Amino acid sequence: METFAFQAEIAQLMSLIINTFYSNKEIFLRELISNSSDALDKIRYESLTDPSKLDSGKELHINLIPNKQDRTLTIVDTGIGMTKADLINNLGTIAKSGTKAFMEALQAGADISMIGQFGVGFYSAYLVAEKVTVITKHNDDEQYAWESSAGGSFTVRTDTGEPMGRGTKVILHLKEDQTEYLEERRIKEIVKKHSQFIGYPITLFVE
Ligand SMILES: O=C1c2ccccc2C2=C(c3nc4ccncc4[nH]3)CCCN12
Repeated sequence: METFAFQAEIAQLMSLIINTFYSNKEIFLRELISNSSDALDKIRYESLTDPSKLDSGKELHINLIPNKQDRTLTIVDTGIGMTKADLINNLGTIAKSGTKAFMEALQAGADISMIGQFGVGFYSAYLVAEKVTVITKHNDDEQYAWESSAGGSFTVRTDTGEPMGRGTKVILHLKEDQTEYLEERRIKEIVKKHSQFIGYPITLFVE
């Protein structure tokens, strides 16, 4: 396990998301589903030039998996996945520029719900989660686990968990008062409101 320090801008955004009083927390799910949809569009588009890009799995889908025992909500997609370089370097660049633009927009009067317009919607996961684990597999790299409970650091390690084939899993270790996001009726409600036109099958798993 390697440990890395978040740069100042992203660290400030994470504290803002964790600390600001904002009741409309449900938007995290729309953001993660839009991210999944964008990752699936990416592998699908690449597959048009190279069909072998789907040798790692032909199915293009999004699964929403709640687990009341573990208090987790997992968003699984079979999209492009992320390499080690994406996790550590490339997305660090995006977190910095995206946070700076979002922070400026917020000062002007924009809402926390507009986060996805700044390419950092992934960080809305901290509205409901005390810890976020990202398990990912890109065709050109190994399976990795990125993890952060904020506090200024994140970790990256090669993942020894169940082999995924290709894609990303965002595991949300929910805050104690955010367990409504494990309830079937609640997830179904959010998906219908914000994600009804996503061009991939969204399967809401039950327990
Ligand atoms: O989906 C997104 C995403 C979307 C937008 C921005 C960053 C991320 C992002 C990650 C990330 N933020 C970082 C911050 C600093 N240095 C390395 C970093 N890597 C890793 C997990 C997935 N992720």
